[PDB]
Amino acid sequence: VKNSIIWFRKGLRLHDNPALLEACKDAKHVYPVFVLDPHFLQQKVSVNRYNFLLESLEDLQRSFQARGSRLLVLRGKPEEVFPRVFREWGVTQLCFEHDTEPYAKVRDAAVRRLAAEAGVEVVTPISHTLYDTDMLVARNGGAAPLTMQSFTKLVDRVGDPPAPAPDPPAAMPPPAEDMPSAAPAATGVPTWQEVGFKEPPLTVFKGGETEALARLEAAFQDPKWVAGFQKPDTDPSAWEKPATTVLSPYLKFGCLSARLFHARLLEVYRRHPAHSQPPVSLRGQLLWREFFYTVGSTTPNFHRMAGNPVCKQIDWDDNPEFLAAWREARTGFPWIDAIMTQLVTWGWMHHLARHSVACFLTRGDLYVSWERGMEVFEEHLIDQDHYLNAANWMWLSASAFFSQYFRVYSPVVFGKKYDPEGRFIRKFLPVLKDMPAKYIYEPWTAPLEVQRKAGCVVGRDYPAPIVDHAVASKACIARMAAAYRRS
Ligand SMILES: Cc1cc2nc3c(=O)[nH]c(=O)nc-3n(C[C@H](O)[C@H](O)[C@H](O)COP(=O)(O)OP(=O)(O)OC[C@H]3O[C@@H](n4cnc5c(N)ncnc54)[C@H](O)[C@@H]3O)c2cc1C
Ligand SMILES: [Cl-]
Repeated sequence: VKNSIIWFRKGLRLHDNPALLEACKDAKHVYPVFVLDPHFLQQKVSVNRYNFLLESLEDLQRSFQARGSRLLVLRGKPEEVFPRVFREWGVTQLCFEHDTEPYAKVRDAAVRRLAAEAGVEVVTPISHTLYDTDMLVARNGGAAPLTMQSFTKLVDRVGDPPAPAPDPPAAMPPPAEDMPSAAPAATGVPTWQEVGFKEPPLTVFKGGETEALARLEAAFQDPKWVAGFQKPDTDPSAWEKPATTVLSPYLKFGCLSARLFHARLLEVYRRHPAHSQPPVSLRGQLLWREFFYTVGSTTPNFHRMAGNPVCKQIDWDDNPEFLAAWREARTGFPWIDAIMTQLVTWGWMHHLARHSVACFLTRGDLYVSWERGMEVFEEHLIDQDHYLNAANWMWLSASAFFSQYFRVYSPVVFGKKYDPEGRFIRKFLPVLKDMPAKYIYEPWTAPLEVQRKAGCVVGRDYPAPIVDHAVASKACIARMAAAYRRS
């Protein structure tokens, strides 16, 4: 008989899951499996992103139960768990979504050889990206495009991405009964308290395929907003109703299919002939993701500076004090500190909010390496994506793709143009709640009388700015210009 495993790593969803469909075809028993490392914290990861993952597993668990099945959360390392459950469960086929991350290639290669010795067939469809990324490289003559313009012409020549896969059947082949490694007490979905975290999560975005689909339909409620979407024109200070889709954590974990997203976009574009075009359109935002996945997966050492062929070698400063003040949201610039507080509380900021804090840390003010700021983002972002976090940090640091280092965002003026009252600031920096609007971006410039009346004395309740922006930005521009000419 056929007994199959569907191995979840990314692609935490039932819609558009070709790996799940194949595992279910002609199957007598299907084992939906997620492999959890119970020592991961004992090694980095915030409770916000890890709880997002656990909520995504709880959602998968309810979905299989409605279909007569059960999600199995195995504890241990994949290289030590799969050889046991291959023989115990009589597995003949193993299915999982293709992954191009560096650790995934080493892990998945080790699993294929273990499956070959057990006589297990391995099926690995591509569904986390719009296209076969290796196909795009081969169609471009054997090298990935390094600009969004040439990448967009490539995908236009390739055509539409594959259509989303049909939904799985209403009833699934359940796991076999009384298998020891499938014992419910050892395969349940753990809570965040049980895995090691001591403080609760504060994010407002719930994990799961159900929440992903609900947020998707909410974005498509107004087809005019979808068709006219222009990413650079969106509001970074909007927090009650975020100006973008906030689908990034669901696309990172695969709770939402990129192909489903793309297919819904085309349906709206076909009825709206004046819809925006790449790179600013909503479809263009999925192409930025596809672009960075394509380049990073074919570039060695893509997440680092050294050994990276596309990353410029700049001698960033090693200033632990500047990094600590930026990390702890005590730069003294309320716009910067409010975004860094949103990072640690919500785990998600608007794209242009990330521009402000990334520029301030790197090429704009503090001249700290983008690798250090990345490590802070990787800890707290619920949408932390290896290739996307890498590429945009190199972009914002003028180390790759972006080279206009004379464009330096002001930590004072940038947010005032969208939000002159400082509503975003007052929400995440409630110490400045009573500061009049005239000084909320520059609290150090307020007379001492108003500081006392607002209960926020600079230097006692809120810190003074760690740098003068005019002085620091001038120095960084002059050092970036020297770096670009000594190449
Ligand atoms: C320093 C820095 C680090 C970043 N790190 C990440 C990260 O780890 N994970 C991440 O998903 N995005 C990252 N981005 C991109 C961007 O900030 C988010 O993708 C976006 O703001 C998420 O909001 P949204 O889902 O509403 O995006 P939308 O505007 O609705 O775009 C829809 C989708 O397109 C993709 N996308 C949008 N902008 C980009 C972009 N610039 N590059 C690549 N893909 C994009 C995402 O998958 C997103 O979900 C980073 C940007 C900066 C400046
Ligand atoms: Cl500006």
